Amino acid sequence: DSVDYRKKGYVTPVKNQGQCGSCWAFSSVGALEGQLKKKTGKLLNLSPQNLVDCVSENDGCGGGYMTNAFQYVQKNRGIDSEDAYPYVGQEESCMYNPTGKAAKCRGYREIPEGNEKALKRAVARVGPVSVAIDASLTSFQFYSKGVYYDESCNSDNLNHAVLAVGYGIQKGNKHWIIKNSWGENWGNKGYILMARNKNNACGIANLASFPKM
Ligand SMILES: CC[C@H](NC(=O)c1ccc(OCc2ccccn2)c(C(F)(F)F)c1Cl)C(=O)C(N)=O
Repeated sequence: DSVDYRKKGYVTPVKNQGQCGSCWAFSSVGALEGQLKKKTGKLLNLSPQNLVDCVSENDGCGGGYMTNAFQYVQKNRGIDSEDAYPYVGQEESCMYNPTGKAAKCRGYREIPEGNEKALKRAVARVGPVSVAIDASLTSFQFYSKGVYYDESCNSDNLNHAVLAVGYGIQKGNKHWIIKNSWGENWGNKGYILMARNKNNACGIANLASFPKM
């Protein structure tokens, strides 16, 4: 009925992505970080710069997809830690060094499109899932408290990557616990509670995936 992975050690502190369109990269390492806690008990910050700089299927600071980062981490035979490959908030030449590898992955799985009960099962059974939402409405961006629900939110306008780190219910309203990449000043300490079982509100279950480890 309720899980919150922040209290379980599956979630690293809230990051600020800056003036680079790298939410996909942050969502991607968050999912990876969760599977490393589950698989090995330890986790550390993995490297979003590594992904922006080296995932050429993507547009670097100009945008990208999580599954693509997951494919890269597999074909590359790893991703560096943050400590090895720090975040500069802009693209440069790929400078992946194998000596700083901190995660590998065996592929990924995608949540069946639109299926919120499948996303709850994934979140319960796997852990933090990378998700895509419509994050363009002004009401999203100025969120501070409660459970977000805006019927103008468009499931056919997926534009931003976040990371589902739990689910539950606040004063009667069913929600997802969502982790953003806009600083611990955004939202409620960097997090947003989004509407759950309110018809795939904002597209939350439309392009969701996790890495295999
Ligand atoms: C550039 C800003 C950036 N968004 C993306 O990198 C991005 C762009 C398009 C997009 O999806 C476009 C799409 C999805 C499905 C069908 C057709 N088109 C997706 C996502 F969420 F769906 F995975 C993301 Cl992350 C992000 O929000 C930020 N850094 O702040």
